Amino acid sequence: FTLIELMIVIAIVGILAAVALPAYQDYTARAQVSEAILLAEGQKSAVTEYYLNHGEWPGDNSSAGVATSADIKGKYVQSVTVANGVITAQMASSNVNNEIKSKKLSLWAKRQNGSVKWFCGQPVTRTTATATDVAAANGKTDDKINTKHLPSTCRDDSSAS
Amino acid sequence: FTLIELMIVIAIVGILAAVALPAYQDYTARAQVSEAILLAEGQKSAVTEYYLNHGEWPGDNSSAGVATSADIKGKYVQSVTVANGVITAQMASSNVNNEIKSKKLSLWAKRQNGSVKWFCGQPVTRTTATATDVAAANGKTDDKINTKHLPSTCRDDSSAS
Amino acid sequence: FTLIELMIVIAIVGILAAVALPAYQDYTARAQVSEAILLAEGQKSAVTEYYLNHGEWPGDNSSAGVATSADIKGKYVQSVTVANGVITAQMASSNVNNEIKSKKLSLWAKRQNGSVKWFCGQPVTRTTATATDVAAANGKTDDKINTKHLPSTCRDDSSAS
Amino acid sequence: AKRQNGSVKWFCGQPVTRTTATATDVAAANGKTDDKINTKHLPSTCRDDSSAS
Repeated sequence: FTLIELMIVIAIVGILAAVALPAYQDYTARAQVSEAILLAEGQKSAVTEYYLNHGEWPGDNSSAGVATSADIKGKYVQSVTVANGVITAQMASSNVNNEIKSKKLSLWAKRQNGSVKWFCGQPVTRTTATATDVAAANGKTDDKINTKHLPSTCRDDSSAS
Repeated sequence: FTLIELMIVIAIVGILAAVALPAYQDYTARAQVSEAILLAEGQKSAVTEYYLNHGEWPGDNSSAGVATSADIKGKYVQSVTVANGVITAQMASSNVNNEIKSKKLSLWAKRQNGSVKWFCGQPVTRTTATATDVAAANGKTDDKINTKHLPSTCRDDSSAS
Repeated sequence: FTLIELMIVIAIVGILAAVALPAYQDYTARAQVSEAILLAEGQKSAVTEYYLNHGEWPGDNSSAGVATSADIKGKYVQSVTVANGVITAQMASSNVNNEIKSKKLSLWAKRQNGSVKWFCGQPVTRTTATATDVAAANGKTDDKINTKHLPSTCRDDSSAS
Repeated sequence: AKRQNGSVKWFCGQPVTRTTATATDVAAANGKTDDKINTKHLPSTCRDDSSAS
């Protein structure tokens, strides 16, 4: 009945190759998400510049005069969009974490002691291109990204100022 | 004849210490391969810069003006080479997975909605330094690396655009 | 005299619960050792940075300006030290493999076609903070770790370049 | 920033203060090093003292 001991070793192996893997489709997502974060970053400039020139954020890419929603893109990026200076990009719809598939988070800068502070966080939009305060246009959170599937920092709401 | 039961336990041990180890020379390879992936990454910059400055990729390291094939190297890297902006490095010829011994995969960026998208995948080369489209110069697949012995992502062909 | 057959089964059990366990205090060691390997890894950065900034490795943690010998530590780590850019940590002195108890191995990077190549291997030290070549300061091999009690790779001597 | 062959050279480093607004030489007003930042927790370069000139 070392066989048991064997079948034990079998048994413990039996229930050892199942459900012993947390959150990795969760984890890949973050980077897979974060890949999307990497792109619209540059848009912030003319967005600022537009705000810099004018004092008002650009209502969008085109207000800024820059690459629109369906513009600048690639892997994990099926849109890149500005909203009254609030910039946003979307996850791809495949080869992703099945979860984060096609998700976004906005990028909104509200004026500081310094110039302004952006925010890597939830899909939101600025009340006006003129304003700095932005609105949590949540898109029923689909594009919104799990703060879990987000890293610790990039967990911002429109409220972020 | 617990002896049988014994010799059984022997027998099951008999055919238990043979062929019960899949794919690990396969697995080490991936990292051993992936080690090689880690290096030519930096070359992408001047490659881009060359493409950035010019609008044309650098025909190679030297076109870019950067570390040639037999340049930047070390463990698991017995070459690091650019091909019309398409960059490639080779596995070592020892202390490796006997399989992946001396193998490569190219690195080719083709222009995006964004700037451009590289590709970790098979040894290939760009049609022209001017171009973005690259050619699956396969080297009879020796340097080409097993998509199995590659991780899931780094499975790209010249076609990757 | 099935009793013999019994006492046989007894007898074969008699000399079956003794000396039939190789090298496991040897094996735990490796990981128990390798635990120590896990830590000083981060030190390599400023070490590099010091070498990166200066062109010379940091004579130590303090030359680099980083966590000294008795600094960064924990389980299986009763020291973590840099030596002219050559970094080293020691095994604990208890709850270990009684063998590997309080043992080390250095970490020395010598300049490449690429930048440089480190080495997980024996306690050694770099001739100069300026240099790359390192000296097999062996400490009478106590801190030096059994290549057996080391895994296959992490078997490097100062000579490793 | 303390005046150079060129104009002047700044220094990313420890909380310090210049002896005078007129001067260039600065004083290592250290604030008991709390605000002062660990050269470890600093990168390699930004490791400057008032002495930095």
